[PDB]
Amino acid sequence: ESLSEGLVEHVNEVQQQLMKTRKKRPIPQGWATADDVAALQQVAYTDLNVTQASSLDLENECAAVGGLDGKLDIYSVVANKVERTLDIGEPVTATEWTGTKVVIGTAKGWVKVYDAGRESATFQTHAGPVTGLAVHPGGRILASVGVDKSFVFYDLETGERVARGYADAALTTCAFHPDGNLFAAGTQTGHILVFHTTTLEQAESFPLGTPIQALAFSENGFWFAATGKGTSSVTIFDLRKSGAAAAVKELQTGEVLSISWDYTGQYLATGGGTGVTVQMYTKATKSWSEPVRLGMPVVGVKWGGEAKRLVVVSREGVVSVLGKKE
Repeated sequence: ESLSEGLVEHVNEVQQQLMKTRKKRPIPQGWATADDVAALQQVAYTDLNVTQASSLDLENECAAVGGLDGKLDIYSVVANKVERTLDIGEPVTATEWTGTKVVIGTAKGWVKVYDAGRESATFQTHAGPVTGLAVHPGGRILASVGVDKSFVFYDLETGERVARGYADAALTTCAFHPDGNLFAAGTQTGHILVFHTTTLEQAESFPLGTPIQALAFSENGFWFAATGKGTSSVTIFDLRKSGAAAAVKELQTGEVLSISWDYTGQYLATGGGTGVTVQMYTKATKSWSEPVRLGMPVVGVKWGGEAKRLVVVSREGVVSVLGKKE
């Protein structure tokens, strides 16, 4: 399916505005310093209601955690409280915030949006599991990908599916470019496919070689990070290059199930079965380092405000906040 002229214009206007915004101030005032990040340690933790946690998203210090047990928990970082449990009744395979609402994907091919505990929109759009979700930075378009090799776009303003594209392989994860006019989907066969958002046409493919487990763009607009199942590293790809030559950096991370690249593009957080890391890119010296390495096994990580907190969750449903102690 194809995008309406009005949605195309929206994507192109959002692209223009987000390009301007990040270039005016790449580093917001008050952001976490390198020493702040290096000093990160656990300052709080609590047991969620969910177990078999699969996915985490964070917005304004509010965490949403979906589980393969068919539950979705909402957790307040600042109140240190589980605020709500939603009984989905299907294993939750992906979780994302859309403004004040939470979107989930399920093992049964459903994408569902919730407004404070109530369904507000549902779509049965995939055959078998939804494997990933991505929220377009304009706040209107939602994307889902599935093992059924398709990716679907939705218009949250109208509550309708608006487009569907197909890949040559089962899809495992996805992400929008920070400016929104590119959409990336990882494949089970080990490639990252990049599509133009308005046309859903594939523009290029990047090789990794293992099923894509996590994917994140940098706010610098030309890098993205990807990691493959069974590997212990993260690869940085340069969108301005092609093929195997586009892999410009390999970072030794251990197993990475989840990546969070902060707004400034300086701090690439990872989490997996052997712990949490932060890989830091220092632009002034064009060099990478690892200020953070902790042992706690996790399945999701997300930067909090100003990258001064990192929120992480284990498969058993323990949410932990890493931050400045005292």
